Formats: sequence, C-alpha cells, structure tokens
Amino acid sequence: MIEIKDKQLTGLRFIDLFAGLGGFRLALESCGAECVYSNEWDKYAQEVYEMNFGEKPEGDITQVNEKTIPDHDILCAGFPCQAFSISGKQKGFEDSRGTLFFDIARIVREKKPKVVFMENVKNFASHDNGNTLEVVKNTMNELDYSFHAKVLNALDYGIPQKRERIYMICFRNDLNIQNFQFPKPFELNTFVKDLLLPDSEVEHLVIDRKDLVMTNQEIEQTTPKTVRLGIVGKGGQGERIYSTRGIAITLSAYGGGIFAKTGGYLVNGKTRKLHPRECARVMGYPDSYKVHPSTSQAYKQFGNSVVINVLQYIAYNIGSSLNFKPY
DNA sequence: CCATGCGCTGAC
DNA sequence: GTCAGCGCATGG
Ligand SMILES: Nc1ncnc2c1ncn2[C@@H]1O[C@H](CSCC[C@H](N)C(=O)O)[C@@H](O)[C@H]1O
Repeated sequence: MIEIKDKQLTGLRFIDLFAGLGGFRLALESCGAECVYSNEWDKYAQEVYEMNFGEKPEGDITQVNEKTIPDHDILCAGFPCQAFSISGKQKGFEDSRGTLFFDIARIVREKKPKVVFMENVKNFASHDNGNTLEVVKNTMNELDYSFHAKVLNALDYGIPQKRERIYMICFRNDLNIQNFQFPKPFELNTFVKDLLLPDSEVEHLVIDRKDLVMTNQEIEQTTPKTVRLGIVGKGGQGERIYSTRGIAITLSAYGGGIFAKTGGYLVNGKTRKLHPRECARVMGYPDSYKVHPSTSQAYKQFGNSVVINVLQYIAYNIGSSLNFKPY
C-alpha cells in the first residue's frame, strides 16, 4: 500500500461485507474512514481478520437481518466471483455463490449509504452478454444511485500483477456527485523481482520437475507484462513459469496445478511458486499484516483478495468527490 | 482437510 | 492463432 496524506474519508463510516482479509478495510482506513461492521463466513478468514483488526466478522450475510446493520456512509463489497470468473463454469445468478449481489442490494435498500463500492473479476463485465452487469446497473439505479463501472488492471497502479478487476462506484442520487473519476494510470516502477523474499526463506518452494520446457529466454530488461519463460506438464493453470523481471499473473483462490494459486517463477536459476508473504506483497498488503498460519488458507485468502493500492486510489477519489460541496 | 491435473472460455 | 484465468474435480 501507499501513504495517504489527505485523509479524504475522515469522519465517514463504512461496512466491510465479504470481508475476506480486509483489503477494503486497509484501503478505506488509510483514508481516515472508520469501519463499523464486517461480515465474512469462512472460519479461517475470520481468524486472520480478527488477528489483524481485533474483531470477528458476522457470519452468513444471507441470514443477517438487513435492519441490524449499523448506519454507514460507504458499503464496501468484493462479492464472490467463482460464478463469473473466466476460469470457472460461469453459471452466474443461477449459482449458489452467485446471488450475493442481491443480498448487497437488500442491504442498500434499507440503509441507503452515501456510497456502494463493489469489486469483481474482469469477466463480470462481459458475463452473459453484459446482462449481469446490466442487472447490477439497473438494480443500483432503481435504488436511486449513479453507477460508475470500470475494469482496472493492477499493473497500471504500481503493483506488478496483471489482476484485472471491475470496480463499481455508486453514489446516492441526492448527493449530485458529478465529478467522480477513476484514477489515471501511471508507469510501473516495481517488478516481481523487487518483492521476493531472500532465497534462504524460500527453498522449500522449489520444485525440480524433469518436464520443464523452456519456451522463451529470460529477459535482461524489466517490463510491465507477464513474460512466460516456460511450462511444466501441459502448461495449464498452475503449470506456467514466468520471469521475475516482468509481473505476476493473477493470484487465485481454488487454483490448481503444481504452482497452484500463484504460478511459477524463474528465480536465480531455480523454479518456484510464491510464498504467502510474496502473495501479500503482490496484493499490496504491508509487511505488517499477519498472514494466516495455514499456508493453504493464506494462499486461498490472497487469491480471493484485492490489490490495496488500487482501492486506496479509488477510495481517495470517492472522498474527493464527496468533499466538493461549493456554495 | 491438502494437493494437483485439468480443460475449457474468453480476450485479444 | 497465442495465452492467461478471485475455477473444478478428484485423489488421498
Ligand atoms: N454468504 C456469505 N456470507 C459471508 N461471507 C461470504 C459469503 N459467501 C462468501 N463469503 C466470503 O466473501 C469473500 C469473497 S472474496 C472477497 C475478499 C475480500 N475483498 C478481501 O479483501 O480479501 C470470501 O472471503 C468468502 O468466504
């Protein structure tokens, strides 16, 4: 994450739905906003959340009575994506874990926050010939909100990972917010190689497979793109190796393959997957964030999470729009 | 639970 | 064509 001088969200309360690791919490708090409610049903996720924020999030949002949720100014929600991801089945709203947006909508209908800040995978935008997105848009509008949506790639915001996510910012209509803008992209000055842990701390992650196929030579100059240096097996998900002079591929929650959830990287002559701390870093999490003790659970958590830096820029721009109240 | 080989969709 | 994806299924 980065340092935020002007705390644009000072005095604003927000809720952290589908909390996960609390990325939205890191982002909005860094802007001066106060978290007054969190909800996350996964046992282990609740563990890390509590480990870092000192409170356990409420469980199953589908059973939470909308009316019990504390009044708030900004509702934050990076809802489930398995039902929309390009990597899954794409069953959408007809999937058990694909109807959560309606719970969010049910909550908004009752508490009318000033802002609804949501996030989901890039494929969400084009899913089901845009109807899924349209549904969200129309739902937001009927609730009397503007709807601002855009896919932003983490690589354009200072983090070496090609995580393309759609962000939807909605402002309550009576606020007449006409100046909201998604942050402008800037040059990448950080690469995978710059976030790695010392070799001593990561030897156990080295996999020596006899089927490594060097598809491309390592590169001498750093580049803001994912450079595949080779595959293993059939080169499917979890079986591709990339240059550390480039950027990280998208971290995943239930990803498979020998380099599950992080992908392989050619490091100082060797081939290995990322360590949970490196995943923390690739997601913009500060080194002070305590990762969950179970590696498998930490890999999953980070793969489901958000890039803090991107949220901090957006969160700042939401605050800028809210503060412009001239006579 | 943890590990892994998918095996296809979508974006160009 | 080329190649990457907050995934799935199945083994133990
Ligand atoms: N019905 C439900 N009630 C509460 N939490 C739920 C839920 N269904 C899914 N979730 C949780 O919502 C999350 C979606 S992924 C969101 C990650 C979060 N943005 C972060 O910063 O890490 C997962 O942690 C999942 O366990």
